[PDB]
Amino acid sequence: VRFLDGHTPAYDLTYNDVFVVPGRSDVASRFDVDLSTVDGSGTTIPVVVANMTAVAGRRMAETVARRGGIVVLPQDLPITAVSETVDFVKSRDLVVDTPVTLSPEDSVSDANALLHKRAHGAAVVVFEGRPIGLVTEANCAGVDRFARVRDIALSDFVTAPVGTDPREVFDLLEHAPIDVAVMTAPDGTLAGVLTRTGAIRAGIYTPAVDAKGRLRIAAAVGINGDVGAKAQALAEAGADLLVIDTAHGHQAKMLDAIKAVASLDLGLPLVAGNVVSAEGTRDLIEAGASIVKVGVGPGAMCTTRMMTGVGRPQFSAVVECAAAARQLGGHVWADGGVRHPRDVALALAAGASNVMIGSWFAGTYESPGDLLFDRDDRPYKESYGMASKRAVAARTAGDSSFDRARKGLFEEGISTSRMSLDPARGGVEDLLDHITSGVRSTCTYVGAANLPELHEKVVLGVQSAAGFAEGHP
Amino acid sequence: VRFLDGHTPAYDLTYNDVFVVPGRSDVASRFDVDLSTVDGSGTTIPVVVANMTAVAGRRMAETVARRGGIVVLPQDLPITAVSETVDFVKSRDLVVDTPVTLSPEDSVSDANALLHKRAHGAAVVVFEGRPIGLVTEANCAGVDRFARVRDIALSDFVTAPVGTDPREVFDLLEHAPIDVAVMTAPDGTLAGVLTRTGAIRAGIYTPAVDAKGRLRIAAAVGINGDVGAKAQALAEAGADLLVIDTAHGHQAKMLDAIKAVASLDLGLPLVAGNVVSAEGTRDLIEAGASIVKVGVGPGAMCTTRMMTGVGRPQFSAVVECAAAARQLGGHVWADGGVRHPRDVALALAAGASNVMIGSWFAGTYESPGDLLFDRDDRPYKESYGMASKRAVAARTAGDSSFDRARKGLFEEGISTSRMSLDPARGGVEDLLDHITSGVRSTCTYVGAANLPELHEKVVLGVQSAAGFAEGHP
Amino acid sequence: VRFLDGHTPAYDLTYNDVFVVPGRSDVASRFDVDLSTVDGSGTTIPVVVANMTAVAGRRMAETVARRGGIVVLPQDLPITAVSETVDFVKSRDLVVDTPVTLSPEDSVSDANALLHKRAHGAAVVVFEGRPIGLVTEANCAGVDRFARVRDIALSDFVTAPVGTDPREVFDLLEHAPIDVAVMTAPDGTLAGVLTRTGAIRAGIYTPAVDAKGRLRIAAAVGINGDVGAKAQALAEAGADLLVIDTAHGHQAKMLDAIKAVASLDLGLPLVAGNVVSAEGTRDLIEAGASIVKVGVGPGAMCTTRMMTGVGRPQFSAVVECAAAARQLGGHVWADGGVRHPRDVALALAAGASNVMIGSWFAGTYESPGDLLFDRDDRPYKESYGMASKRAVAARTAGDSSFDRARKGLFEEGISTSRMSLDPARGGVEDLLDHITSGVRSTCTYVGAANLPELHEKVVLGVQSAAGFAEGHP
Ligand SMILES: Nc1ncnc2c1ncn2[C@@H]1O[C@H](COP(=O)(O)OP(=O)(O)OP(=O)(O)O)[C@@H](O)[C@H]1O
Ligand SMILES: Nc1ncnc2c1ncn2[C@@H]1O[C@H](COP(=O)(O)OP(=O)(O)OP(=O)(O)O)[C@@H](O)[C@H]1O
Ligand SMILES: Nc1ncnc2c1ncn2[C@@H]1O[C@H](COP(=O)(O)OP(=O)(O)OP(=O)(O)O)[C@@H](O)[C@H]1O
Ligand SMILES: Nc1nc2c(ncn2[C@@H]2O[C@H](COP(=O)(O)O)[C@@H](O)[C@H]2O)c(=O)[nH]1
Ligand SMILES: Nc1nc2c(ncn2[C@@H]2O[C@H](COP(=O)(O)O)[C@@H](O)[C@H]2O)c(=O)[nH]1
Ligand SMILES: Nc1nc2c(ncn2[C@@H]2O[C@H](COP(=O)(O)O)[C@@H](O)[C@H]2O)c(=O)[nH]1
Repeated sequence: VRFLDGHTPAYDLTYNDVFVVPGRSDVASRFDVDLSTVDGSGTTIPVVVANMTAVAGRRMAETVARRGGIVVLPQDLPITAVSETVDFVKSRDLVVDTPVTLSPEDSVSDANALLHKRAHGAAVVVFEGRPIGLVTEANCAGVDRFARVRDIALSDFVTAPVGTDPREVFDLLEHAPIDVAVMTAPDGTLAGVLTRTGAIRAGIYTPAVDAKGRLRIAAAVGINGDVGAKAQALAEAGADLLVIDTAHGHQAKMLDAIKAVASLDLGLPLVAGNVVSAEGTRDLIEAGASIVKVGVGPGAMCTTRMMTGVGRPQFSAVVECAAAARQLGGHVWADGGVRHPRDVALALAAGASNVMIGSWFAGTYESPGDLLFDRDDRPYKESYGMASKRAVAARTAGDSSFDRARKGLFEEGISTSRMSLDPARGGVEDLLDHITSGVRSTCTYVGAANLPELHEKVVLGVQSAAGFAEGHP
Repeated sequence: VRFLDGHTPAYDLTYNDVFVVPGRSDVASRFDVDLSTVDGSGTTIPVVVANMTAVAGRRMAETVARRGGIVVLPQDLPITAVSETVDFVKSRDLVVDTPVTLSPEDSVSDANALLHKRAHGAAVVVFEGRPIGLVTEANCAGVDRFARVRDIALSDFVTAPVGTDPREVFDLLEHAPIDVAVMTAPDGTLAGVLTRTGAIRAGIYTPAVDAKGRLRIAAAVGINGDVGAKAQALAEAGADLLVIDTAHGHQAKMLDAIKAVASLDLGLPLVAGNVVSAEGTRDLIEAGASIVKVGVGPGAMCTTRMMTGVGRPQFSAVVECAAAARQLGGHVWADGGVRHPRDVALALAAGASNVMIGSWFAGTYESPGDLLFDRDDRPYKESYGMASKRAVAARTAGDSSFDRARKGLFEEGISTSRMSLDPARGGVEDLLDHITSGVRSTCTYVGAANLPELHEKVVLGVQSAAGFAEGHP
Repeated sequence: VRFLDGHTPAYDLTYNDVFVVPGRSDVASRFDVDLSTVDGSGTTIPVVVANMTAVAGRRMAETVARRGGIVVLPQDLPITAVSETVDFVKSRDLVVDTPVTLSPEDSVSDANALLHKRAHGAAVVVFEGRPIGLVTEANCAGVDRFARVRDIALSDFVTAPVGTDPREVFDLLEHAPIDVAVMTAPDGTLAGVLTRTGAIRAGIYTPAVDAKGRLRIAAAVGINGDVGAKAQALAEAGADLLVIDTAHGHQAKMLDAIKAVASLDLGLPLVAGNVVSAEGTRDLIEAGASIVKVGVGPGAMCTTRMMTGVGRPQFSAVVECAAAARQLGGHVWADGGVRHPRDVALALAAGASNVMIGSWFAGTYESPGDLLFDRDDRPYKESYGMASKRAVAARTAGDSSFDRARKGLFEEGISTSRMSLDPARGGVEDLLDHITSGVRSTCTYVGAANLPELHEKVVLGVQSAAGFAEGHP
């Protein structure tokens, strides 16, 4: 990357320290920019969801993959749950979404709870697999909390067979009272739902699919235990990408795990991390990793800085590591500390092929945690860290229960953070709109038609603390 | 521009980052400074009101031009509404101001709401075009909300013929209970009003007038659609200056827009923006722009930094762009981020010929928005951005409503900020006093007698965060 | 009235002091109760809107009369304004309501301000008298404040010819996105609007109409000046009922005013007030009033108690005055202090034929005042008193500016109180539902099929401060 003349500070830079200078541009429209990645992940937008139990679930995996991202399932997820999750995602339709379903005998109180597991604003009542009506949050108000859903359900709703073009479904919903269109399978049973915004998004985002045309999903593994056997099972379970994840990636045990997995010739892209140095990036690639995950310190759930003083300002870390990886034909994932679209854009400008987002996506309907409301009625969800699941552990074979608590005494605890939902647009797809709208706008400011040109053409500069505060928050 | 020895930071500077070192001065008085601009705008003070619907209305256009500034009508204002505004502004008196007018049959409730559209402190009751009385906020207190204006109006007020010397009107109002002089035409109809402060300001500010002696006014146009026809239409409506405005000015579609307008030979100064680089300043001037508008990021309504990471600290943007425009015989407007008089002074010191002020002026009586009151009953008004009216858009001809919603999903939203009024001096002329009083003081401290001498003689320095904290807020 | 054995307190009673004891009832449902009054007012529900400028506007007069009440126009309204209000009200349809109308050239900012003049939730865009679309508050969000109505209007709306059965119009709106049906005259122009609730209300409420089938309206007159001439003009302007109104009704000047209006033999029912004594009730009836208005002290804008110590608890006042009026074949209106449906029910149980409501109805969309919002955006409007418009004043002939201020020094000021709108249901018709629903339930609890039977069969008891606190607020 190029920095403005004289911008060579005596410190490393975070996302807040830098800005992009616009260049001469012939890229007319935001939609002229190609946001697809070149690192082999298969993502059509530069967004990866972090391997965190607070974020990476079956609903998140489905929703983000349909919009071109990919979700890394958290490590130490039992292999039966992995295969169960993979089969669910890869059986999802590429356009039509999976709705919340209700029994006619479910209570209004139960319906109010389940409605916010998706962003559709309505749930479908099903009897013998067939949709019989729609349930909205409005129908649940002013009625007996334990009245049956059969009573308040709306019988009249827009329906269309699955496979109908999004533009047509969009037109059917124009004068509908409810913005949900129930999609019917060939035999008349429930296929899914498509909303007007969901139909628009189908003509904006390209789904991230495997060779069979099914949604992409990824899995992560720690460097403890038998890493080759675990990675092999994940591959056999259907994962399209593997992530070898640990807190300190520049470590002998991580180099072993990469070689053990690379030697199995699984044929999937191999991500490994995390490191913040060019030396660590090189060693991990030479061990057989095609993609290096970068980030030690910036994570929202990461207390490494205050515990150990170890860390690195993320933007500087991504610049040095992406340069090192590109010299060797590899790629870099910017992992941790992403709070705003500009963070994604700056990480791509810095040379990352993909940006990994964790805590930000906990504050969405589709994240696995329960929807909560703080003192001020504001909706939120809690993000929490993976703790010891990212740490190196000695062999617990033949471990006294004394030793179990001995090793547990020093191990990092699970910290918590409140992630509030946008009171208007609380779905993860709204944040993808947020993110990709910003990055597309960055490319038009830079003069780039795609992500490769963004990193090639970007001009960057450094600002003081008052510099970041320019504009509107 | 000269900086103190060794002040060569490794970053770009905002207005907060710099200060002016006083020089040796023989400039005797604040009033001996000449604030006229040399850029062909015609302003006699370096103040331009931004092309924003939240600020640039006809009341603002009249009031600012009479005091030497100029207002840029926002782009996409219908041409018929442009013509009414220009005709209203150019029919105003150069000394006497247009008051709020009331019918005798208006309700006290309506009168009370209309009083704050101006800063005179009284509205004039009119019958067949002639003044019959004055209405004040105090006359509206304690009366029935729907009593008629005729019952609370004062029939005793100071009156004088239009053209009376401001000095004499000032003396006629010395012992008047109401500080409003009602000015009449020879046939007795209302010509306007003049307060004691308005009489003082006539001897301080030079109106910005056209060749025919009528108040100056500008109009903005976006680079979408037919820019040439729109620009010509604005010229025929009577615009004294054209502003070709877009968020990213350094792109092909702007360069072609400037050329299409320049080749029509409309005979008006052409402004184009926004850019923040020397390369952009040169490319806009080469395409035919006479003035370059500078500012990407600093706008109080601008979310570009947080959305895209794109932007540049405004002070460094102006220094680099003013130098580039000067070598080509051009000029630079400093657009965005002005909150205090020092920002205007520093922008001029950096080499700008003129300073475009936006959201700050929304918090005035004369701005188009309604006067609001917060939880503490403080008066304020909402500023809001122009949003997609500054953005590039592909041709929308024959677009389906699906395609309309598609492009609409990613378009910039209208952000909102609250601009509080000074509970004492809430008129835009009070801000103009504030702004120009400080810019005149800056020149006396520097030793300059005019705006060019300010840029030539200024010595600047860089400070830390604590450096700005010195003094009083 | 009958009181429980031993309930003979040594004090007079407010509405909070008494409770109704259920009796044995054969009344099937609320709808079997006949709520029409027998005092000659013509109301079909026992609701009269007070003669107060904060409440009794033309929109209130139309809305309340269509639902069976009547509105008393405030005294001292110029006779020309009286005539226009009567003509407007008497030209309204008995079923279809008058909507808020907008031009396509109106601003969005003016649109959502005019929307709250009615409870429909939509305004009708009119082009040459023909309905071309609807504007909702949702359409005003997210667009430029000064955009035109043309840009946000919805061209799709349910329409039907005026005179269509309310049940049919109700069905046409079942699946409509907007709950407003645009009613058209045979030539296609806008006849009015009807909502699903508006159609329902047409089957519950009987419009209060004159002999020609036009909506009823009343007007008030003070006892100063030439009362006979004032009352004659109000009758010729079309008033269906006259209210002679003064703070202290038991005085010689009021008795003279009644005899002067009675001797004109205008043929209209004559209300006179206010008194709280049996002797006052008899003297006003014997002077020629057919209805005595009862209430000194309880009005929400009334500061009589704190200024003078004069006043009477309203329940005992009504009980004593209704009984005295009954012996002379007259009727009593309960004027002042109504805050809840219970107060209406208790006033009727006490023997009032009608209940006058003031400040409570100021907190509705249809009241004349502007809609306001407090610190928390909670909607409200201000109610204010009529003050000196209810007071005796000597002839102002030969009044020096000194004499005007002498009499104004002791004049009653205009008291103010904030009446909050119910955030769910802000129209006055929803309060009519609230009021008449409770009064109908009171009748079924007492076993009465109508208002006379309510007063004949009711059993009352007295409670302490803790007794009122029973139940839910
Ligand atoms: N057997 C398991 N052991 C440990 N963690 C599990 C197991 N099964 C699921 N999880 C975790 O529980 C969370 C819930 O995700 P999961 O995929 O089960 O569903 P989801 O996306 O929340 O959707 P739904 O609400 O429909 O179940 C995730 O963090 C997942 O990793
Ligand atoms: N026809 C129109 N279409 C869109 N915007 C308009 C139109 N007419 C005016 N505006 C906008 O409305 C705002 C106020 O315009 P106007 O000319 O009324 O100014 P003003 O000073 O507020 O005048 P006044 O207060 O006397 O009505 C400005 O933002 C202007 O751009
Ligand atoms: N000429 C007048 N003098 C004094 N008070 C008046 C006069 N005309 C109307 N009012 C008062 O103004 C209030 C509103 O009256 P009305 O509803 O007729 O006004 P409007 O302006 O036609 O209504 P809207 O706000 O619905 O347009 C009432 O309190 C009424 O008594
Ligand atoms: N130190 C630490 N880092 C964590 C933990 N859980 C996740 N992380 C890191 O933080 C990243 C997410 O960053 P975020 O998007 O929340 O800023 C993860 O991808 C991972 O690299 C944890 O418990 N401790
Ligand atoms: N990005 C962006 N810039 C805006 C918007 N509205 C106005 N601006 C810019 O900000 C300037 C005004 O800045 P202000 O004086 O309000 O800080 C305008 O002249 C224009 O250049 C908007 O919605 N978005
Ligand atoms: N003392 C007094 N009574 C008033 C005033 N305005 C209205 N009233 C009385 O109060 C009644 C309304 O009572 P409310 O329904 O507001 O409690 C009116 O009908 C009238 O009798 C005022 O300013 N002073």
